[PDB]
Amino acid sequence: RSVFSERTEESSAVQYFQFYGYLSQQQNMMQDYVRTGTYQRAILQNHTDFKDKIVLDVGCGSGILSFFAAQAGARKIYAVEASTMAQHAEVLVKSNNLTDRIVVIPGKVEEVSLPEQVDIIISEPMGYMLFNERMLESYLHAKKYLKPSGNMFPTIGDVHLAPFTDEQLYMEQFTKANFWYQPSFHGVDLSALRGAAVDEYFRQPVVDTFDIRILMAKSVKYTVNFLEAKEGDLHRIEIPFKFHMLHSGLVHGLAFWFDVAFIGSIMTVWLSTAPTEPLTHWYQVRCLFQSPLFAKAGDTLSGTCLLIANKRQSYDISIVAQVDQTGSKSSNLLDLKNPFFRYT
Amino acid sequence: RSVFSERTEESSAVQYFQFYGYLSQQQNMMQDYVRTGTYQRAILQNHTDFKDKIVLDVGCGSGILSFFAAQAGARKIYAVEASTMAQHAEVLVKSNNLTDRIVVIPGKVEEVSLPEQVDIIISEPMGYMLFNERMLESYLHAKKYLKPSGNMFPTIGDVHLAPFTDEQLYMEQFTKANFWYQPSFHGVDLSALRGAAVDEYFRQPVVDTFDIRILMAKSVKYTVNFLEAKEGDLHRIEIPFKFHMLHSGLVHGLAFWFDVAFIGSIMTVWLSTAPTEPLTHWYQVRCLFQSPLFAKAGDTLSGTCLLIANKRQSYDISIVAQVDQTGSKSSNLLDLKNPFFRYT
Ligand SMILES: Nc1ncnc2c1ncn2[C@@H]1O[C@H](C[C@@H](N)CC[C@H](N)C(=O)O)[C@@H](O)[C@H]1O
Ligand SMILES: Nc1ncnc2c1ncn2[C@@H]1O[C@H](C[C@@H](N)CC[C@H](N)C(=O)O)[C@@H](O)[C@H]1O
Repeated sequence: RSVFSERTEESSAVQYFQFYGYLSQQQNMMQDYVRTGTYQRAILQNHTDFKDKIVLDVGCGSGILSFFAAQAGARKIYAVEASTMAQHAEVLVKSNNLTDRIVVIPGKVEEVSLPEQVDIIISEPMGYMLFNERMLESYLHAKKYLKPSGNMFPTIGDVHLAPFTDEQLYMEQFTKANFWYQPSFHGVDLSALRGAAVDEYFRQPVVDTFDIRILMAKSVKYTVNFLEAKEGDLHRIEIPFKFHMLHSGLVHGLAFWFDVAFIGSIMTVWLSTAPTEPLTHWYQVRCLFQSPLFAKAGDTLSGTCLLIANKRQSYDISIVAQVDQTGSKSSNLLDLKNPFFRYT
Repeated sequence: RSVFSERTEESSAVQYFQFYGYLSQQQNMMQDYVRTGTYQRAILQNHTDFKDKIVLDVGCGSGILSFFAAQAGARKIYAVEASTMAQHAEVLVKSNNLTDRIVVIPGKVEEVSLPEQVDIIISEPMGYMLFNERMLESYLHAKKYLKPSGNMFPTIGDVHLAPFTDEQLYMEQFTKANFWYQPSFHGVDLSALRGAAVDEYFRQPVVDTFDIRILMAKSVKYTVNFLEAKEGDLHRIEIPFKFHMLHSGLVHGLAFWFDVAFIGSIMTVWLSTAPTEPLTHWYQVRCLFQSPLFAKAGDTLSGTCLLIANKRQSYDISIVAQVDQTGSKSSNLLDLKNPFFRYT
């Protein structure tokens, strides 16, 4: 028993760490230039937060962030990695002649032993919609190793949500589902499953990007301060919203993105996944409503987005929304574990 | 516990049956017109093999093949399905007014109880390169329920292999692996992992289609007779080959496809996934050599393809090949579980 094993189905964990054991998957993240370059910038431009310091890298993967901490002058970097990627990180530490400074520790951060407390924790634990993968909890957990007044890079995370209109995306779900609305598919009446098919498609958050013109109101922001938050704070995430509609139209759902800030002694550096910013491997995420809501400019769209952590390293998403002026309401349940990857 | 649980890692099984629980995935198979239409043809044109007979459908999914057995006049059809798709099949059986003839039985065919021995077993248990998923073993296992001189649909399966030349494919995989040849990726020397990266990328069989002109020799055929084979026969599959090269050039690997035959009392019907035939959702599969072999027209390319079943419902593929005239040899290990889907 650890904190990780207690919150995670073994079958989910096996698949998860298998995925990250692939060099190709580490490469995918590494080649996201906005991601990798911003981390390097955050670390190097805040060199005083690393110079002669003790560092923990939570989920080091290839080791890339630990190498940046080394470039910034860290004395010692504990690089923790639970997948078989830990073996490859070790190879790189030796080939880059950094054995005196980067120590790879294979295992889950919730299960390993560190020899000493650290000045600063670095990690890239963000998933889709920020919270997917539940690795933010591992990052917060790692604070048991943090010296008092130690730092976290990133320091804070902001989730943004905004209502969108996208009639073509909405309609696409019914078109797919209507495969089932055939009374004689090779002589078989499939129609009884059409509703189940619709339900299945609407349960998948949509991962892709979009034009900012689809957004119908200024975003609402939910902030997690990684210096102050406890792991338990991420088990149930309640995001109330009150959108003041800037455009009239049919609201088909809520769009999500996230930013993180590295609040260093020299400067604050932001990594944004917003649709106004260059694209990242996180794209953006949209959660559809099964019934859209009509709203006019100046109306208020109010409700709650409730994210409930599950044992498959993800979240059950519940979105309830109403147009206050008409009482028209929509209620939606989504499975963040299994998004629809729409981008092309 | 059961023959299934003994040969299968739980984490693999969970993911596998989750996949097939999706209506979208059942739809993907159902909409393969060559697949679904050829099954219907095989069954209906051999109506005497079904008329007033008892049938087992191994892995019924939506129920579609059981409906075809019903159309052909079967008295009773036991439709076994281990995913939650079984519940959707039940719905269709009721909505098609076939409750008197199709009996859905939720569970693994190696764990359920059938009330009764059967005249004929129908299944679509073919994966990529025929053997992926190890469902052919469940199909063979189901023969414990088959009456003496009962039939199997499909009855036999042929795997074809042929050498191919495709420099562009080769270079694409090598280009991706060569990400890890860089001496200064954001200042970090990745080159110590280049060999491991080549191994990983070359370990992935390539799923897509191709022009038949890339083939350098007539195919070699390996046949599995489903009437006679035992599940244990699929644990280690040894396919010797001796290709008489028709064209001179660089051999970049072996291409694989498969056919199955439904040997009925009225006629034999073939389902082919060959690159000479209309495309199916199985496409074709190519196993690259890390280093290509030069051969001249008239040379012999000889060796063995060895498929060793693993607990992740797939196979470790070993391909050893040599050009007899020069002694040039290539030895390759591939992981059929995790193919590169290139057609997308
Ligand atoms: N609980 C955990 N303990 C240790 N490592 C973990 C844990 N959870 C996730 N990881 C690893 O964290 C890494 C997360 C990656 N997104 C980041 C890799 C790398 N730090 C990079 O920035 O490129 C993966 O390699 C996971 O295997
Ligand atoms: N051991 C097993 N016991 C019961 N069902 C299985 C087993 N292995 C695989 N399956 C199911 O077999 C089905 C395989 C599909 N290729 C076929 C579905 C359907 N018969 C069709 O032809 O459309 C999936 O629905 C799996 O969930």
